[PDB]
Amino acid sequence: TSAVQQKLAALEKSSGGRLGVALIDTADNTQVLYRGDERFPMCSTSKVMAAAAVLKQSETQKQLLNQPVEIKPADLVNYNPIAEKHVNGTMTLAELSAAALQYSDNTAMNKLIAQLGGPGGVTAFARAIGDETFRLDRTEPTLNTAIPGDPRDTTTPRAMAQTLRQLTLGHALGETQRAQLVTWLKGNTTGAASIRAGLPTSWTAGDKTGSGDYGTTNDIAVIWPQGRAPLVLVTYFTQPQQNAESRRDVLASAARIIAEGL
Ligand SMILES: O=C1c2ccccc2C(=O)N1CCc1nnn[nH]1
Repeated sequence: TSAVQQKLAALEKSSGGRLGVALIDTADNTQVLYRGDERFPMCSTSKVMAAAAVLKQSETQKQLLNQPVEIKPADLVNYNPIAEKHVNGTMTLAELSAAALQYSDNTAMNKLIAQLGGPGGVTAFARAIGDETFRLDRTEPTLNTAIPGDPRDTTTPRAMAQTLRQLTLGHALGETQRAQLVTWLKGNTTGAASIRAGLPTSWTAGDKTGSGDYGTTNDIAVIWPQGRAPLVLVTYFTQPQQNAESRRDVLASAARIIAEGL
């Protein structure tokens, strides 16, 4: 047990919930894990895997991101800030990917999942890039039920950090596609209160947040510290009661502990 792990344990104890953290520092490829091999509900952090899977498809179909997808009134789910503007029309796969990643649009995610042949198609892509832990079982919104002990729609912090590293900094995607994913993540609108709130302001980052029942509050980030090689950081958090409040501040606190420990 490390000093950073003990600080994370104290944060967890004061939070009332269960915290999972995985850091990869690409300066030396070392890792800091806290409950790194425990499963957590991914919620909208799973949108990264779906968008990446569509990017991979686009490597053999140059025009795929320009392909239209019909948005019908019946398609709208519980959080559709972009898709609601386009009902009875179409959005391209690029537009859907940007909406899913940067606005956390749940209808957009469902269209990505459908383009991959269902939740299992997203899982298949995870396996193809070496992630043997990730599982997507359901569509939006039920993938956010986040029931304690339920393996559906879960991963571990260790696995998600590795995957995010391979996707954004490694060679899981072609260069153009990797750059597009990074561009999308860096343009996220939802992240200022989560991991990035705990980082020095001079640093830059891209991230994808998630939230669900059981006060589940998540964030996954690729981070460029000032004068340092990039980091990948996953912070997952979930609580014992179904109607628990979101705790983005806990993710910010975890990130600050990690940053102060470098
Ligand atoms: O922001 C929400 C939200 C609020 C209330 C109920 C359900 C949802 C919901 O699904 N999303 C989008 C998903 C999300 N992304 N980052 N945190 N939550």
